Amino acid sequence: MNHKPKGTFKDYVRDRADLNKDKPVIPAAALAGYTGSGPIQLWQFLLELLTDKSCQSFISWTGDGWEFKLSDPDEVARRWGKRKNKPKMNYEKLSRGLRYYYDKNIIHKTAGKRYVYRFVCDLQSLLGYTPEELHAMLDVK
Amino acid sequence: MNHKPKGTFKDYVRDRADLNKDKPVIPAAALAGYTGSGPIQLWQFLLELLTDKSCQSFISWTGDGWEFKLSDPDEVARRWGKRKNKPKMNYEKLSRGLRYYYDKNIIHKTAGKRYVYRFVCDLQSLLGYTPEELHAMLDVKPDADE
Repeated sequence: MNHKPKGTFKDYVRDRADLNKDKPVIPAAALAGYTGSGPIQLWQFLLELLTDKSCQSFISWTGDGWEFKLSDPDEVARRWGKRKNKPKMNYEKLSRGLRYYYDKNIIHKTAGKRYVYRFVCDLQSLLGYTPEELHAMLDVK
Repeated sequence: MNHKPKGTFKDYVRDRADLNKDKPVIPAAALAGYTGSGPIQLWQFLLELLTDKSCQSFISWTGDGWEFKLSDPDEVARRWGKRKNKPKMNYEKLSRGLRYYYDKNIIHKTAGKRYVYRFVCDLQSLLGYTPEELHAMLDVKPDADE
């Protein structure tokens, strides 16, 4: 409905694409649609970030199966808040959300480490991808 | 976390792709991010549907500039409701949202027709696409001459 001194939407999309954004292997919205889970849930959002090459500086696979690390916990929480429109979201609430998945055997925390968790549900059968395959697509060593 | 008797997520994505779904030229979420509108707005959602090849059976460009038509008003409303978690969304409520855009000069309704509207804001400068370019990309067949 209006233009800025510099940069159209086409430019915006191209610039983000060049930064490897907007192409997660496992988009949360699509995954929620596939499972009919309704509104996006935290574990699905984490999978989207983990399969989005542009997010590797703040959340990444460790290379061991479905183990991952929140390199920058605050940034993960900020993005979750933005996606769900929850401005009060912070690491505190994020971590509580992660601990909630323990009992449900969806995500577990790695002992002896900090900020390292692991999906423990059968994502291979759900997604159709092995961790090794995703690591390869995302250049994880 | 679990498997269904048929089809993994990878298969689900592939099958939707073969139906020309999930690749709108103008994704609403992206446009909201670009414009800094926060939540998706109805006008942005309509642009998404209009640039999504798989939605042409219920909403499409007429071929006249930024004019479009709702072939299935309820389906447009149903999808809008799903995107905003408003299950009661119907054309009655959607049209109320469309009339709102009138005085805002965002979308006007074509006189003489019932389900035909037209974006009247400068989308060329905003999007970086001319209507002809988008029509070409979406294989649009105008209703006027054809």
